[PDB]
Amino acid sequence: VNSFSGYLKLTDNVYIKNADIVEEAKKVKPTVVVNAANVYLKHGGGVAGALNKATNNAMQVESDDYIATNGPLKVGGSCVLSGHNLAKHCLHVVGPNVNKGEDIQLLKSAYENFNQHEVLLAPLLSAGIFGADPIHSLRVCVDTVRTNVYLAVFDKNLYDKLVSSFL
Ligand SMILES: O=C1CCc2cc(C(=O)N3C[C@H](C(=O)O)CCC34CCCC4)c(F)cc2N1
Repeated sequence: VNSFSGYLKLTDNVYIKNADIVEEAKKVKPTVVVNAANVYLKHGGGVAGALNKATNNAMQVESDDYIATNGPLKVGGSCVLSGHNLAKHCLHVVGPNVNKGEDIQLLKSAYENFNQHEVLLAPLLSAGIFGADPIHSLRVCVDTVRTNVYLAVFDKNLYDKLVSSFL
């Protein structure tokens, strides 16, 4: 039993809700919140910009130190950093950005990072400003993640389409 509330159950391990991931994280304080990161951990917009804003830019400060030490992530890769005031940890995961021409096949590799964590609060990878089809992202999520994932979908119209079209 966990403290996630109001989710629709899609499969044995995947749950979904129309919610602002920032507000969800502040309420639940999950062990892991997933950020929709880029390889530079530049959290300018989308989910990343919103999460970073909620940390008062502390996420960005920590991220800049990480990159200065380690260099960029790989598309499809991840790193674990602090969750600041939002969660114990933030798993920064880089899905392919279609508006940069990146290979959508890397979306499965991106979701594989979730399997290293028993429970996660997460957005749909490569959705929103990353330009992929969110219906496809949900399919890859369900077919790749085996741990317990609670998906927050900001857009109510998109949430209803994802539920109604889910096979
Ligand atoms: O107030 C807020 C704060 C957080 C927020 C995030 C996004 C966003 O970039 N999203 C979420 C979007 C959804 O779940 O509808 C699906 C696509 C992604 C998730 C990961 C890739 C991009 C947005 F469009 C609006 C907001 N509004």
